[PDB]
Amino acid sequence: DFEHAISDLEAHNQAKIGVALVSENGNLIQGYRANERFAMCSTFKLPLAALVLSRIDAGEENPERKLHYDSAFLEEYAPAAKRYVATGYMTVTEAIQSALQLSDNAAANLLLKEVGGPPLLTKYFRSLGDKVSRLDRIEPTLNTNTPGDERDTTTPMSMAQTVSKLIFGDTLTYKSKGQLRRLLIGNQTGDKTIRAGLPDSWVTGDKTGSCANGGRNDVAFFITTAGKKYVLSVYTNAPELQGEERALLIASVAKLARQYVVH
Ligand SMILES: *C(=O)[C@](NC(=O)[C@H](C(=O)O)c1ccc(O)cc1)(OC)[C@@H]1N=C(C(=O)O)C(=C)CO1
Ligand code: NA
Repeated sequence: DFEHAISDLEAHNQAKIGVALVSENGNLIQGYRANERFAMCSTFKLPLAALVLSRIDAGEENPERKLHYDSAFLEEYAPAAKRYVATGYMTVTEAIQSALQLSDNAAANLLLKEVGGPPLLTKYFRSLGDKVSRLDRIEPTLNTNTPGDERDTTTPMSMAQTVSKLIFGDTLTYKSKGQLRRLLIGNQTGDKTIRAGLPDSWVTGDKTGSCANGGRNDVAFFITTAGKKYVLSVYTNAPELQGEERALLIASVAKLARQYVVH
């Protein structure tokens, strides 16, 4: 049974694991600590991108608008922004790509600025019927992952449901939805996490994150060979494991959850 299997992973690895597998319409299929709070860390970038795209859908933003910045805007982890800084800008489109596929923190901060900041991301979550997820800080302080702290948190179920809405629901235009899906499929940081626990024949897109205090997270959508559509969130705090082992833990959790998909 699922509860036993995750419980053992937790004991053997000295780790805290939260999981939610939801259907295309957002119903919970299987979960473990599904309603408990975990820090989003980079996983917030997925709904951040969707907010930007929905502003584009509304004619409130242009995908080729230039977002200007200088060296003082850079962060420790900003590999695309470090590349473009001499030109003085990244387009909205380049920023969306970079934030999602490379987890670039300067790109993410540019997009937070464009959308009106953490409160307006929080308002977006509420507009989607997510009454739990919230953003309070920007990069890189949003990743502190202090025990008990509610700032910059979600729950496995709330994020899974939110992502199911963005990817499979009709909040976004067909155009924007397709762009978001394809960017996530092409994520460069998720090859050893949830996707590693799923059959290679399934279509998979995802957004990963790492936090202080050993946080390591992934949320993925997938489409099986039978065309059935799911979202899986996996949020972990495993301070006693090494880096690659945190990834293997997530992939092991995905391989367990996968058994609750029909086919
Ligand atoms: C998002 O999770 C990620 N990390 C951070 O924003 C944060 C920081 O830049 O201080 C951080 C970095 C390294 C850590 O070990 C812990 C926290 O965004 C840059 C980044 N995202 C990843 C991802 O797969 O998406 C990473 C592997 C590294 O964390
Ligand atoms: Na795979």
